[PDB]
Amino acid sequence: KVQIINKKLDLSNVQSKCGSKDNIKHVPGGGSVQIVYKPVDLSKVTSKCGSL
Amino acid sequence: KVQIINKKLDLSNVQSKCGSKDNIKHVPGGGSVQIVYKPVDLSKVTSKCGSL
Amino acid sequence: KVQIINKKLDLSNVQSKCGSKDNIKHVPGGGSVQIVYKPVDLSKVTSKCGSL
Amino acid sequence: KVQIINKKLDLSNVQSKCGSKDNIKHVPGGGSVQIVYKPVDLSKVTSKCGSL
Amino acid sequence: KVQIINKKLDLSNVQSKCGSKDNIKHVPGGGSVQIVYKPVDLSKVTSKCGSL
Repeated sequence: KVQIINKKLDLSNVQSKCGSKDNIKHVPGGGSVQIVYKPVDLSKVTSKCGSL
Repeated sequence: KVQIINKKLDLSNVQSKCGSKDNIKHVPGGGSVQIVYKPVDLSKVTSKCGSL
Repeated sequence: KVQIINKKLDLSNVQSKCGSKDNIKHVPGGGSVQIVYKPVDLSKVTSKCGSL
Repeated sequence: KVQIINKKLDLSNVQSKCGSKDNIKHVPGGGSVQIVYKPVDLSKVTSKCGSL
Repeated sequence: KVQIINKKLDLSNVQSKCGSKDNIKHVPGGGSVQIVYKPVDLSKVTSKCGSL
């Protein structure tokens, strides 16, 4: 049994990474194999700003 | 049994990554194989702003 | 049994990733195989803004 | 049994990704195979704005 | 049984890395194999700013 329950209060993009099981490489006579899976997050918050 | 329940209050794009099972590579005499799956998130929040 | 229930209050595009089962690669004498599935989210929020 | 029930209040495009079962690749003497399925979301919200 | 429950209050993009199981490399007569999965996070917070 797998469930994803996280209590987070953030003024940005939040992500919950839950895979449980992982991947495996076993390609007979394989030439090139690449597995890239990393959740990417990028944000910013602006509160009370007075340039002039 | 797999369920996705996360309590999050965010002024941005939130994502819940729940796969449970993972993928496997086993292509007989495979040449090139690539698996890329990473939830991408990008946002910004603007609250109370006074340039001039 | 698989269900998707997430309580989230966000002023942006929220996504619930629930696959449960994963994909597998096993193409006999396969040349090129590529699997890309990552929910992409991108938004912004504007509240109370005074340029001039 | 699979059901999709998510309680979300958002001023943007929200999507519930529920596949349960995944796809598999097994094309005899396959040349090129590509599977891309990632729900794409993109929006913005404007509340109380005073340029001048 | 694997679950992800973290109580964090942050004005930036927070991520919970929960894989449980890891990946393995075993490609018969494999040429080149690369696995890169590191959640990347990058943000900034602006509160009370007076340039002039």
